[PDB]
Amino acid sequence: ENLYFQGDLIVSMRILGKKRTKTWHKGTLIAIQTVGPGKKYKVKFDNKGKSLLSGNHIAYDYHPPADKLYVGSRVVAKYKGNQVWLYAGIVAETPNVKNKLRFLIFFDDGYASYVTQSELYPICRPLKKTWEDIEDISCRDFIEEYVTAYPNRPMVLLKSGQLIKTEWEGTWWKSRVEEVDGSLVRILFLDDKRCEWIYRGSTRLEPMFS
Ligand SMILES: Cc1nnc2n1-c1ccccc1COC2
Repeated sequence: ENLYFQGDLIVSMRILGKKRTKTWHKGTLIAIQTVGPGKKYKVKFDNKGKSLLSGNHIAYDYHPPADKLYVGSRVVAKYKGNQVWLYAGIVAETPNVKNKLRFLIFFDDGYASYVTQSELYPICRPLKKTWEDIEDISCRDFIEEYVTAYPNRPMVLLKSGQLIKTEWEGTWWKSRVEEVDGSLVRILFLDDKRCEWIYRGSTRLEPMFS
């Protein structure tokens, strides 16, 4: 059937849709379709191109209220070289004193960042197990364990200057802790002389792996 209304969604509304590139873009909801128990949402992107999307691949074009964001909530967030995209992830932390009132996001590709409320958008129809549409099995299983074990979160305590081994492309590299920010650590890879922010509970940090 063709619907005009479905839950709080209405045909003609502005919305965000996931493109094939895996980045999210503004568009208009032009149709809602049912096929038995299933629902699909037709989006016309601002470039005139159209996709027929599952409800976990559209997001509201507003910032979620804080009382609607939980650990494990499925969101689209602002993602950082010198460019900014909108990319899907999972809420890992909500605002508290220790994180300076920010949200910790674990993005689907394995990146992590702190963001503000104004950098988040809620996915319209998240899966019951919100991690189940994370493409990479290793990423997906990590999130399942993290979200379900929460608030039990083993983490390594690290200090600036500390020498550790950090994983990259499947092997261990000599690295140094450059700075710490809440549950994230900035690691300098010593051979390459570039940095990455990594979650302190990541098994990419050799002390966590052990
Ligand atoms: C693996 C892994 N180790 N620490 C993290 N992850 C992860 C899994 C899935 C999505 C995002 C991340 C990155 O931040 C959290």
